Amino acid sequence: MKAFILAAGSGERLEPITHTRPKAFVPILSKPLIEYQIEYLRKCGIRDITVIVSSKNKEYFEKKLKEISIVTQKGTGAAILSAKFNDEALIINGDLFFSNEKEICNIITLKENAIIGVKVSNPKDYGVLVLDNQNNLSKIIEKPEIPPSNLINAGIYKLNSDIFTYLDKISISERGELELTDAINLMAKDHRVKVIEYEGYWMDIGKPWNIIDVNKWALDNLVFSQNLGNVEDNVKIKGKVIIEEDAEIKSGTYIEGPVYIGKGSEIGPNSYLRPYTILVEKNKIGASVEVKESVIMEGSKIPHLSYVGDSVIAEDVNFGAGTLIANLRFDEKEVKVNVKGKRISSGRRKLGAFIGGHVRTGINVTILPGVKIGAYARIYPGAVVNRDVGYGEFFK
Amino acid sequence: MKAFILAAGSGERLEPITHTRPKAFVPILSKPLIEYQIEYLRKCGIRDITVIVSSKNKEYFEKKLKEISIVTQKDDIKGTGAAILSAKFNDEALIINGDLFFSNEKEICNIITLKENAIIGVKVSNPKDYGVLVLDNQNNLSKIIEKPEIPPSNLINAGIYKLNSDIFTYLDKISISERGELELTDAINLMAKDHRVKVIEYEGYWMDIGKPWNIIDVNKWALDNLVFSQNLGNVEDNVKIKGKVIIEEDAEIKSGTYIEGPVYIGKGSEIGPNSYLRPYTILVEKNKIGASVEVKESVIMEGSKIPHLSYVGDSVIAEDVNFGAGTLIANLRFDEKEVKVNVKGKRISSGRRKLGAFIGGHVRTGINVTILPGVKIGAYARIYPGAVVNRDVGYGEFFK
Amino acid sequence: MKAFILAAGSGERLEPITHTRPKAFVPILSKPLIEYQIEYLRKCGIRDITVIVSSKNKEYFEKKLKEISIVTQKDDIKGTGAAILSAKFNDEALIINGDLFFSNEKEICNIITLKENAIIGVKVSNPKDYGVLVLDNQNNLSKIIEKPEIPPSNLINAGIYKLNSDIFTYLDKISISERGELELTDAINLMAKDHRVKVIEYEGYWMDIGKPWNIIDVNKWALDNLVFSQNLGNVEDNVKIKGKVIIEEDAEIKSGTYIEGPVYIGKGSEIGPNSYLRPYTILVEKNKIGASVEVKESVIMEGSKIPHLSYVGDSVIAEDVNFGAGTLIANLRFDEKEVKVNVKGKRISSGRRKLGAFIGGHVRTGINVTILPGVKIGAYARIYPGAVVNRDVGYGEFFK
Repeated sequence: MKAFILAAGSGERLEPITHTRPKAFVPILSKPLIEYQIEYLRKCGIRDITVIVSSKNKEYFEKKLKEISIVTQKGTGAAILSAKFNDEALIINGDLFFSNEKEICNIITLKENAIIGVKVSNPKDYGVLVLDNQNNLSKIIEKPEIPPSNLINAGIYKLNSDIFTYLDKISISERGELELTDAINLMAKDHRVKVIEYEGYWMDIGKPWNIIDVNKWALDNLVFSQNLGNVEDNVKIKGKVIIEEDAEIKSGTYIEGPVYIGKGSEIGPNSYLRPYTILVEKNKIGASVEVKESVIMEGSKIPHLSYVGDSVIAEDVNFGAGTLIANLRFDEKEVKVNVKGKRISSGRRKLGAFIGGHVRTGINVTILPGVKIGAYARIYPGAVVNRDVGYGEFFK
Repeated sequence: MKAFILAAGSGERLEPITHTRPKAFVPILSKPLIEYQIEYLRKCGIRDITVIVSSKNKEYFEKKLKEISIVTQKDDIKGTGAAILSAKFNDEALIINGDLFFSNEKEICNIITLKENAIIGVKVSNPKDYGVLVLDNQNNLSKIIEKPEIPPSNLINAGIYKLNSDIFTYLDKISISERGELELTDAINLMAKDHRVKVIEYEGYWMDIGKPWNIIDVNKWALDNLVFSQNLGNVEDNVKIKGKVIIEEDAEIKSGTYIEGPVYIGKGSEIGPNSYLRPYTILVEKNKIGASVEVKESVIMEGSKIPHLSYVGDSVIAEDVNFGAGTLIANLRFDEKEVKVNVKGKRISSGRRKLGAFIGGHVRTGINVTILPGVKIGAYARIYPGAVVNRDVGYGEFFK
Repeated sequence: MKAFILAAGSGERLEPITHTRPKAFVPILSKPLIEYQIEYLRKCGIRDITVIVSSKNKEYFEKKLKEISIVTQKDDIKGTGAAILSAKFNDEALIINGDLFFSNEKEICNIITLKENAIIGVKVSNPKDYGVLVLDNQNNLSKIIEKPEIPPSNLINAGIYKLNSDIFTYLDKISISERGELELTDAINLMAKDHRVKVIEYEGYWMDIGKPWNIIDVNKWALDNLVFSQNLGNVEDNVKIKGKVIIEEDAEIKSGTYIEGPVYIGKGSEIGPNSYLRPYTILVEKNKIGASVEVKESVIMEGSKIPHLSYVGDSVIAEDVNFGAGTLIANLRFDEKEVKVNVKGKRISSGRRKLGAFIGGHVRTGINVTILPGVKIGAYARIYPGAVVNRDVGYGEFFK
């Protein structure tokens, strides 16, 4: 079976993380999203895997990925136009994290066309599956204002080469787009499209807080207590902690699991790591530094007198002493974030900041809830960051 | 003996604490001021205790007090004279001011056995601020001089009386009052002309809770004198405890916490890791004190949380307060002189070289807030991240 | 042999440290610079030592120094030539610049046995900033070129001379006038034409204390080379000590403190709980370092206190300083280039990528103060709570 990972979006909704990396390389603990997808495909015996990517990202993917074909897109309909297969293929959206491979292993043994459905609490935001009374696909309704069902399109398809025929027929939509689901809808009129319901953990990494979501799940479900580092005396560890090689934890550090401490990290003295602290790799967490429910990416340093809660901090970031993130509004309502120029609810009462790569903060910087700081920004000592900060912006 | 507690003042001097509670319910360790008063009255065998309160506070007192009569000051005159106008007794009663904390009950037990009228006197260092007792040469009361500019004596009116129903006769003589005030002491002065008013001098600890810093005063004394080392909580390893520490039930103290007594840790509190509790830290109940948080000589009331990277010194923080990370209180002027506080619109000295802030109930501070010495923050205020609070903040004010 | 220490400069380049002390009394660990110089002279058998000082500093020197002659630079002419005009000797004398720290005494012990005039040369990496020695082909002194734009050599004038009374004759021949002062080296240049001036090259550690960062330089060297692990204080349990730590008498170190040597903890200091002392922390005497306070590569002078929630890196803090809670020093520029400092009104490079602040005596910072890299704060300054100190602050200035 050939497999195609569709990873050709701009990743705009995931800014500022995607200022410096494609969505497919967002870390989940110590490894990129796309390595999970590949690994799970391979458990099903699939060997021939291709990723479809944008022109601008091709080189990044080639650097990172060894024995995987990388093809540039020449929407999801547009992406599969660059998929070269004769009979049938497995197609997965590249923004998905999924815990289970067996549904995929099943669907690649079917002769018929098939898709995966999953139940979500917000079907409004997705393609909703309407089933006929043999429980095969009737149609996919993109983002219905009144959703007839909880069952959505999971973004996992086993499609026959007949899909190209249906792709050629499509013009549409009212939202000014081609799609992939439009072609499936035409296919379902003439063919029986099976729907396999998916019961495991499923998340699309659409918005920056979803990085926290999947990292928490991974930490809860995919790893187990380990210590390959050096823990000094007077370190207190409760619950599940993963300590990778070369990580150093100094006296007075206090850890309430679950916590992930990546390779080469340097912690303490007198640090406090709270549940769902994910330190991806080579992180510096220093004295009187407290971290909670945050993803802190490769090489980033929080050396002195700082609190990082409910945040995503990208790679190579440095926080001057006394940089603080606010994670709660005064009125305790859900924290709003600007995502592609729309102000939307994160769904979280507690939410900190999203900080791009190579950011530097001066000493005594104050960051407000839900704020995005673009890659390469500088925040000047003492500043109150009360809005989004642009790529490379020097905030004074 | 009937007893009356006079608790019908506005409590304005005690703002912002009294924005959300009557003075009688100011905590002293884990219990309100009035419960001490009631408990000490009961040690003398008194059972019939009434509290006289304002109309607006009646419901609050009823909620809080079980087997105590609550009577409203049947308006509409202010002062202690007006308050005892609602006290219903036939012959004699024990009367105490509801702003007082007193360590000793035995002077009270004595005075309720006397047939004569009697009052308690106590020696203070600042008699200028009080009613001074002038004694005749049989050491009975001559007169009470309210706030004399040149005080003839250290002996003041302690606000504890055993008075006969004749006081009502003298109260009726006293001229009300464009200002709508009636002072009980004016009636006692008329009574002392015609009767022998005995004066029992009180040698124990006595304090009135007049200004917000007096909340620290009495809490300190209580911690020093009324409670003893106890641990009903859960103390992790690598907790360092020196001197006297009271840990109530369900309190959790995490590793790295360092405690220099005397310290009171109220029920359900959550401390540490890596907290520092200095002498005269009083955590009333269900308090959160987190990592890199230091507290010294402060009263932190019910449910209040100081979760990260903060220093709280010489302060009173009321109920349900939340300090954003990095909120700091200044407690010392650069010139090291006494810290001044605005009390009923007058700028006065606290009498303290070290004094922090007084924070009302339900306040929220943003991250990185800076609060200056002697500042009052009204209940329900919100302080915006990074603000420098260099003046008093109003009730419900959003300070930016 | 008579010896003269020339300590009569204004010390302006070392402001703000020299706002309250002469350069001679800058501490190196627990003792002033000049006590090292005296001690090393005495290892050579020298007993008759005189210090030449300014009129304004005479009394300070007399208070501090016991059995040492103190002479004021009479002449109101500035420079080293002017200074030795007040040196009274008949035949020969050892002359040392009072800004020098030197590890070795044996070069001095040799040079005082020579009949000829002699000077000490040392190799430095920045000869541009000093008098460069040009040697003749017998390796004697040809001439000293003050601050040559193109330096012909690494060998500079170390500021250590054994000169004969003939130097006064050459001093009388030389100009002034008065930018533009009387330089001792100009007289040595005339002397070298008529006499053989020997040059002994110095291979040990040599530093002049010219700019405020040099206080860090020499303290680091002293800590690395002159002292060894010791504990005369009281260390509580759960203190972690790595590498070399000197703890002087009466110092107290509280639980949770973490120390990465080398570190000097001076007498009577009070550390912790939960403090972090990083390499090259020098706490000269009676210092307070409190909870959640981190120090690295800094010299903190007598009686100075950093009690809460502060980071002090790559800094010099003078005597009797108090940092309000949450005072932070920045020690790195965003562009990672060398930190610049204003020194006598010229903006120059410190030569350091990491450099914090230089803080004068008796400074007080309010809570939550932010100090930028390379900033100087004059003695007696006050910094208002929440201020961002982004320029130099004057002597006694109230920065708001």
